[PDB]
Amino acid sequence: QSMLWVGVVSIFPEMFRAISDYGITSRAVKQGLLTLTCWNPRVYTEDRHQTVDDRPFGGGPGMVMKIKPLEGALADARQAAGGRKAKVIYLSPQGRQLTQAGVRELAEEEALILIAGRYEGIDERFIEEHVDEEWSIGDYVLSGGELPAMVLVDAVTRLLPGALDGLLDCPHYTRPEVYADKRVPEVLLSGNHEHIRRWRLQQALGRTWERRADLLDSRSLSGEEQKLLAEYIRQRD
Amino acid sequence: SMLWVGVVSIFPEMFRAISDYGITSRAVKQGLLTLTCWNPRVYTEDRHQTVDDRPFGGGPGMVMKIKPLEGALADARQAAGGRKAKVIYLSPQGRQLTQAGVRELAEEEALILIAGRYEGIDERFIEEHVDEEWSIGDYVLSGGELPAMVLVDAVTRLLPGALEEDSFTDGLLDCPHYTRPEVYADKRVPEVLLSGNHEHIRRWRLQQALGRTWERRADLLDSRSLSGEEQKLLAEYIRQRD
Ligand SMILES: NC1CCN(Cc2ccc(CNC(=O)c3csc4nc[nH]c(=O)c34)cc2)CC1
Ligand SMILES: C[S@@+](CC[C@H](N)C(=O)[O-])C[C@H]1O[C@@H](n2cnc3c(N)ncnc32)[C@H](O)[C@@H]1O
Repeated sequence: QSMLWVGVVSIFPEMFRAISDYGITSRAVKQGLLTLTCWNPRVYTEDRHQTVDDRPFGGGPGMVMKIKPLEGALADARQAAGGRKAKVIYLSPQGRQLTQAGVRELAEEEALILIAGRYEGIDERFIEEHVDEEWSIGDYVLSGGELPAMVLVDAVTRLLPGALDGLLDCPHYTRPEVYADKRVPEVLLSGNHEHIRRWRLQQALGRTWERRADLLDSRSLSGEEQKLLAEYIRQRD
Repeated sequence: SMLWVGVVSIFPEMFRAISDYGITSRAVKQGLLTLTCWNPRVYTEDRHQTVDDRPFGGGPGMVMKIKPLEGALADARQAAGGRKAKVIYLSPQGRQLTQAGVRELAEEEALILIAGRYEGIDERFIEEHVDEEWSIGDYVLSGGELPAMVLVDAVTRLLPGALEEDSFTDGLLDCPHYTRPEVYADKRVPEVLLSGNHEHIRRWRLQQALGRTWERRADLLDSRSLSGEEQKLLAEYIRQRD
């Protein structure tokens, strides 16, 4: 069957058409590399207008997603995963910050159940009991976990065999050779494979040093890379 | 509308994820947000051209051409009218998005977002037209559509009438939340939330926020220092945690 099974618990399963119908995620679903399923907590409640949230204990603004509707959707999702070891992830701004290293780790799992919260969040007792890991996509607050869950699925899907450094990328250029007073660097126009590979690596090193030096501190630079970086720095105005 | 957003993307219909659901949908209905899309594929030189061409100097993948991006941008700039529109390219090379950045972006009257695919756009388009480059985090995605939506959602939350004290607001993670029932499967709601006054609840919530930030995101504490009262609440959380 599929290389990676993903079950999403969300009150907006339709939002997930952004990944089921587009790009590498759509391709992986078609190619059978990825199985994507949704589980609306709104169908694991017992009322006419379908409610998932209740007021927070201790007062304050907003509402909190109840334990029962989430436990419903989770149990159903766990059953459909079958004999796969499924890691339960809650998407949250309190979680561990997602990075490419984390993406690689998540890509090694055979099944993921992603919980997309809404409102002020979900009842802490649901988290303590059922959530294996909490993950954040960045230091900003969103209205729900759906876009984060999709960002996670997209990043992980890229790493699946058949779907498709610690440095920023080099600039890219395409047709035409000259466009409104701006011209393409000559090394890409007629240079050799080593001339282009050295220029691209130097531009990548240079751009990382300018904008994301923290990425260089973590990284291990070779003698050749130290020379290309030094050169980029002393040759710019 | 309070905020006008134009998105430049080869997949405008992916944006139904924000135009039809959640707070972004409500803001579009309430007229607080205007959301429009601009497909570069309809701005090619001729209908037989793709948006992308092969990269100069070889290597894997394709690169989005300047000409379609420029047509989509000029058209979006015209529809923005008399609004000062900030041009944003969503990119993993950009400035990392944070709640502080979202607040700054929320003060703009118009935004024009540029979303490219996995192989990137021509540097000359960026140099010439892009006002700001923003990344949503240190991970690699297949395109800028999900990042552009993450940005619109974060900014929309700050619009008056769309929904002030949550995670990264004051440099702290949030406290845990609890709802009905009082006891669920051998687990009970903290007593202070059932029987405490407003000051008891405030100190407990602040203490939980400080302890959770100290446990998971101590970097946030380094930036945002701690007052005397907060140091005492945190010292107490640490010694009583287990
Ligand atoms: N063959 C090369 C491999 C690296 N590529 C760099 C690159 C360019 C664009 C993307 C697509 N990502 C985004 O558009 C994006 C936009 S915002 C964002 N934030 C975090 N991560 C992201 O990937 C993004 C991914 C990688 C260029 C082609
Ligand atoms: C308004 S937020 C709740 C934020 C609140 N400060 C809390 O206690 O987590 C609603 C939901 O969106 C998701 N979410 C918000 N920002 C996120 C982020 N940066 N990363 C991951 N998920 C996020 C979570 O699933 C969260 O339950």
